[PDB]
Amino acid sequence: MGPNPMKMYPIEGNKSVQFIKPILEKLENVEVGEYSYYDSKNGETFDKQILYHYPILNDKLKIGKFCSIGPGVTIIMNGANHRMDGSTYPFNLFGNGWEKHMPKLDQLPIKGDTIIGNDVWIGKDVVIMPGVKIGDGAIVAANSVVVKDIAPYMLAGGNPANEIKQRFDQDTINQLLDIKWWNWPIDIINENIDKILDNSIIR
Amino acid sequence: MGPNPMKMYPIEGNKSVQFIKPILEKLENVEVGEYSYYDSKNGETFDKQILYHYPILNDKLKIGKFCSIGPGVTIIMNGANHRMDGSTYPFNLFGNGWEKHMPKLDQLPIKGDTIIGNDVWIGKDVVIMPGVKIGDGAIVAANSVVVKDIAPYMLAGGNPANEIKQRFDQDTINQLLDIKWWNWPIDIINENIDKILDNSIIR
Amino acid sequence: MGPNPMKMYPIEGNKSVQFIKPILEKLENVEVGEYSYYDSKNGETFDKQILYHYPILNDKLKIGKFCSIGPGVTIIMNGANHRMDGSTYPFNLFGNGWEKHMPKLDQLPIKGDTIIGNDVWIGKDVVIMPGVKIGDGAIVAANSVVVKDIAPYMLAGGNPANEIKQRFDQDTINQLLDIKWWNWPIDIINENIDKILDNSIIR
Ligand SMILES: Cc1cc(C(=O)N/N=C\c2cc(Cl)cc(Cl)c2O)c2cc(Br)ccc2n1
Ligand SMILES: Cc1cc(C(=O)N/N=C\c2cc(Cl)cc(Cl)c2O)c2cc(Br)ccc2n1
Ligand SMILES: Cc1cc(C(=O)N/N=C\c2cc(Cl)cc(Cl)c2O)c2cc(Br)ccc2n1
Repeated sequence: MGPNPMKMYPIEGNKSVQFIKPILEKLENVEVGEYSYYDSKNGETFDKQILYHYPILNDKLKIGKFCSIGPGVTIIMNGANHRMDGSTYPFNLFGNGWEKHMPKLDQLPIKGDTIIGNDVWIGKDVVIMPGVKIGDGAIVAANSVVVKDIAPYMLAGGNPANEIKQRFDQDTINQLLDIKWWNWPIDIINENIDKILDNSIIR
Repeated sequence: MGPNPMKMYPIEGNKSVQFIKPILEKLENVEVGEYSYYDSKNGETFDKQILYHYPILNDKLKIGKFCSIGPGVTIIMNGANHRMDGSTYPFNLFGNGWEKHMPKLDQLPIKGDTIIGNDVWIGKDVVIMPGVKIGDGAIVAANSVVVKDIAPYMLAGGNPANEIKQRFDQDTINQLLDIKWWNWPIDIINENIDKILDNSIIR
Repeated sequence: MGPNPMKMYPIEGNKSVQFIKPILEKLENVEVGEYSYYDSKNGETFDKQILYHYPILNDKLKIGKFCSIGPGVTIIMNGANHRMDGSTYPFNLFGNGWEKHMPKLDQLPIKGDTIIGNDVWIGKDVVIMPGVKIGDGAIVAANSVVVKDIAPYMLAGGNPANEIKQRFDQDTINQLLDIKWWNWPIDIINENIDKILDNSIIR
């Protein structure tokens, strides 16, 4: 039947392998699919890897199901954005009168929501920058800095990350995107893991 | 009027936000402008972020005023350069007779001084390599590795960093570079911060 | 006659500078040349910097002689590769019945061996990804992520790392590749260090 997606540590006695959804459920403006996991670098929990995510800015983080998130991956939300229609210097931060120059919410750049799809593998130490969408089945190389969208079933890498090549032929990608195995009843997934693992699920 | 730029920790209760000028006061061959700050990640002080800066090589670091330096930024001076007209292997390091092959001063590459302008925002974890000049008003993306110069009021990013686009039109940039608001006494700046923040200062 | 290549710490009183060969000699499927050294970041030993190297995968790591490996360099062997003929999701990791879906050895991607040549300088915090070959006399810039081969006597840099330019003219490179000074008797090396350092060995 497989592991329990509501355990933060699905494997008894193992504090490195973590299910993301139950860890992040307390968080506003975050949605995470079942079974998506974090492979911890030093025992740290995955909530510590999500940076500058402030409810006031109303940006959303969404992660699909069956993702593999490598150790040290960080997700950067919009909270560190500076005002930039003029000086980026945050006079307001320093007070003694300068707090009158606090930016209005509509003066702060918002890059958008961050959306990671289903069955996505994010390599070790990748930085996901604000407003990025990563398509189902993508693979992001270790140490990438993702600043723009990545299409489904692409291998991508670098800083700035770029799409390197499609993982499979277009027909295969099309069929995978249509069938969406990640959305099947879990008992049906279980019956078909071998075929999900070798792509024969589309045959 | 804002805080005193000579105060190491200008935000009350906060021992992470640091004015860099008073933090770096003890260091030779370092010139730093007022109001420029370091957004410490863990309370570490910005002097620990300046690497391989050795008086004998006589390279200089200069940082302008009103810069925003994100957490983890490192500035690499010339002290880790290897000799490269032949083997890069530093035989001299090992002593035991090999110290006679110490490079003479004019045998070591010096990439130049490092000069960061005024009103520059440098994102989290950026690495500034030896000899680079970054123009007034530039913005460097988080996780960039800056190996060549960045022109004024450019957005730049990547590893190696490249200019992405101009922040403002050329005429606006030209006017900002003429007016140099950062050089005004703070009691004059204080009367104009809103115009500095929205670029109408040029009018 | 120079330092002792069998000392882990060849410099008395110094626990940072390390000779790599004696440290790694205990390791299966690793070969390292004499005098190649690691410039430790926090006192960590260089064995800690070789990641995911498992004898069962039978990938090999080779490093030549007289290499300079900067602080924080990591070498990534093949052991963290996900199966990717279909889903990259490691169902088997989680037990609870999914353990039956363990990948066969022949289902795990193998990028190849990692081979670093002689007289190679790898800069601070470089990541060497699986399967990469780096030719004799190459220089890899700090913070590079090396994903493909680097030719001999190339300057290379970036993420992904690309060749920037040849260090010397082609004839000089070919002469150095023929001479192989790193393979000379140690007494002959000692007689000629200044010429190895200024490249006049080619004459
Ligand atoms: C065997 C193989 C080949 C590749 C592959 O063909 N990579 N090609 C180029 C490449 C480019 C970057 Cl910017 C980074 C990495 Cl690690 C690459 O391998 C691969 C790519 C990712 Br992304 C993840 C796993 C991979 N495995
Ligand atoms: C809304 C916005 C857009 C941009 C923008 O148009 N970025 N364009 C590309 C881009 C390129 C890299 Cl190499 C890295 C990042 Cl983070 C980018 O956003 C932006 C760039 C930086 Br530098 C800093 C803040 C920014 N904010
Ligand atoms: C004086 C000098 C110039 C160079 C040089 O001409 N570099 N050119 C470009 C460059 C490109 C990347 Cl992607 C990274 C760095 Cl640090 C570079 O210097 C140099 C390059 C490496 Br690699 C190592 C040491 C170097 N030293």
